[PDB]
Amino acid sequence: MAMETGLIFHPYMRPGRSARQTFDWGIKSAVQADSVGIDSMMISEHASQIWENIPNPELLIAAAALQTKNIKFAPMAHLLPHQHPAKLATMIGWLSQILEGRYFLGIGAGAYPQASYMHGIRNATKNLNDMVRESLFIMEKIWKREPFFHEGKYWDAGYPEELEDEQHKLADFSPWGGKAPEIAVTGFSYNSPSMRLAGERNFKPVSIFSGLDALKRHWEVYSEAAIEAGHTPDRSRHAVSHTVFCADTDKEAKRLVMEGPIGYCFERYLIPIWRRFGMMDGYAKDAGIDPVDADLEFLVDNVFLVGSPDTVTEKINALFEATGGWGTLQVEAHDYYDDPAPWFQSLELISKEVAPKILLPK
Amino acid sequence: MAMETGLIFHPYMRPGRSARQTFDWGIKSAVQADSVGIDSMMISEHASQIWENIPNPELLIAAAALQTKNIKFAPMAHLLPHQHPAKLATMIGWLSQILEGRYFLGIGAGAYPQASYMHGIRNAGTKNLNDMVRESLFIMEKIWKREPFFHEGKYWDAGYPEELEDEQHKLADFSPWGGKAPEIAVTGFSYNSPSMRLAGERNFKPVSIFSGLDALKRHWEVYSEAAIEAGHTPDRSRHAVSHTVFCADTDKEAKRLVMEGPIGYCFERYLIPIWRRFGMMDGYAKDAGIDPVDADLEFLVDNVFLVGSPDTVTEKINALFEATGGWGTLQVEAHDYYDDPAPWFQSLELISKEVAPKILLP
Ligand SMILES: Cc1cc2nc3c(=O)[nH]c(=O)nc-3n(C[C@H](O)[C@H](O)[C@H](O)COP(=O)(O)O)c2cc1C
Ligand SMILES: Cc1cc2nc3c(=O)[nH]c(=O)nc-3n(C[C@H](O)[C@H](O)[C@H](O)COP(=O)(O)O)c2cc1C
Repeated sequence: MAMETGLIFHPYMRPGRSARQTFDWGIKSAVQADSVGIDSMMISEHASQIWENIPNPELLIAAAALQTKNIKFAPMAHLLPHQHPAKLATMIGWLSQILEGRYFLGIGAGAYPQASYMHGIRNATKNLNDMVRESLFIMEKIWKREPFFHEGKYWDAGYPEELEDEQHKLADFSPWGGKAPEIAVTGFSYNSPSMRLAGERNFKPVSIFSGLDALKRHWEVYSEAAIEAGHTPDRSRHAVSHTVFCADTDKEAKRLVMEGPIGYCFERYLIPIWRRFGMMDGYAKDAGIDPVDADLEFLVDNVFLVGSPDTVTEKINALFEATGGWGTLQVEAHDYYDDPAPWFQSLELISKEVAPKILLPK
Repeated sequence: MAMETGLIFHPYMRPGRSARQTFDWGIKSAVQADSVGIDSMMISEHASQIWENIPNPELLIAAAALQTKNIKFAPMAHLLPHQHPAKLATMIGWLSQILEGRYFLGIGAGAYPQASYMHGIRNAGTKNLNDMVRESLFIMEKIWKREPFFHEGKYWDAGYPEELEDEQHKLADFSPWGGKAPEIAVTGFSYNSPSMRLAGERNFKPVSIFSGLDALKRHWEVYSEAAIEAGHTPDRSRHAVSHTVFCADTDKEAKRLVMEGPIGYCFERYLIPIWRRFGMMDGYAKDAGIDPVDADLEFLVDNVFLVGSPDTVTEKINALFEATGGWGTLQVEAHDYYDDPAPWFQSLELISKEVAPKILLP
């Protein structure tokens, strides 16, 4: 029935944050989210960025695994071109086992050429999408634990035969229940190749909210690819990422956003980038304004899901009418490490008072 | 000063233990060792083994990081041929940062062909594992330095990018704590150890598995000669030596707890048949004047293992020190006491607080 609440931890940590502080904020976020019934926590991967400063989401997932009871974790995404697929497959399976299946897997190519370069991919010639395909092909076969060898374009890998007593046969690091984890992919462009791939393979679709047109287009491409490949598209699997903040009143919610960590990140970091690459055009069209006038207050008033629980509940209901809805509201985590209380109260309000009222039509 | 106490967590988990139980035991082990002043915890890496069932020691280190105050962690060892070196270098630096330098790095080739095969290396003991170790380390040290390069190697492509042409837009810094390579360790097992020679040449930390008096002395001979020849001053206090060690109130109950507990079980079921098949108890047999064919559990408990009361163990260590010159860290092998850890925890407290402080290094 009800739309779930999720957390996406990019993260967006203020420049100057230490690794220990970031890791601490991640574990506290996992524990708090689990405590208020948030369904899932996605954790991103970057080796070359300042704000998005987690190069190994699996370390955080592992650190929070036995400190949580119900929440599911997902790297979003492991960048398949950057790792040996056998090493990655084994880790994925083992971590899935540790979590007793409270796990799913995000895969991706990587959008940052500086980081592609570090991992030996120049002019991001090798093809990152082909690397993704070959890695996944390999990992799926390692999880099956049937012998094979593969001399690939990008990697060599295999699964060995047993040597000629339980203690002497091969380890079993297949994911929980002995099968592949549920796999997810994120889409950003309007006509998303990733959405197409996901429908084709029956993967979990993940969108970053960039306007009504793009959201509709993502589900259009995904469902048609799915039905064509013989799958039944399920809206409840669709996760959509939003900037969301809740407080007792609209006035306090807007103020806390405008004056705190969220407004600070947008003003200092995200807006200049989004403006330079015209990424607020979908927002501008939706609201009828000119992209040149897309500022923090415009976003807070027309884009972000900000207000009292009632105001936020209404805004989500509106989007649902316009789009058809989605399965998980994936709340973007911001740097409240120094001021946890209003952020935790906000998440608690979303998970317990907002999301349960939002019902899926499909 | 005093000889330090260390823990080595291979692990040796009874066949049938789940990934969750293994992970839980590792974290509980790290916390308890920290609480009784154990200096370091080494965690091994295997993808194909049953008893030694941790394919990603860094996950356990990360999970124990914020739960401990003083203990230092090391993967022992990361198998360099199995990972992209840029991905591995980045993880090592970030984890070193999270731990605020309570970290050091074991590297190795890998001694299990079934696991080598998984990672694309056929006919392991064609690609050369030691050459793979060299190229990986060459790359990782340059990534930690954060100076631009690109390397087109025999086994990997990797590099470090130039900054693009505001702090928030500069490259991330995932260099290890203090901006320098971590201290690097290698383990030796064979009599005339190439690993001991390499460690000497490069001023790495030597780690030996105790296999008899002659090998222990040969290890230090090979290491020191390589060290002096390369122009370093060999330091015995950096030498770590792994022993099977159990302490109790009296010699009688210490022996009984070993014979009748997890340690005796692992040795009887798993280790002894292997060691006997590959003549690995010949050094022990030579030492005690018996024939290898007569090496069984009780022989090991009586003449090899460091077992008894605090005084008996202290005297046994002194005899070894007089015979070999000694070592800096007594690396205690962790066994599967997850079901009933009280006598194991007490033993570790006795070793760390009552035994080791009395052993000084000449
Ligand atoms: C604001 C923003 C956030 C993003 N977050 C993620 C993320 O969390 N995980 C991820 O794998 N990719 C992320 N991306 C990159 C896109 O998901 C990537 O381009 C996509 O996988 C490929 O898009 P397409 O196939 O729709 O062209 C993000 C991009 C933007 C602009
Ligand atoms: C009982 C036993 C325990 C071992 N434990 C470890 C270990 O904890 N870490 C490791 O890197 N290698 C371990 N090894 C493998 C040896 O370290 C390996 O032979 C060595 O790295 C290469 O030795 P050499 O260069 O002297 O031939 C172990 C081997 C045996 C037989």
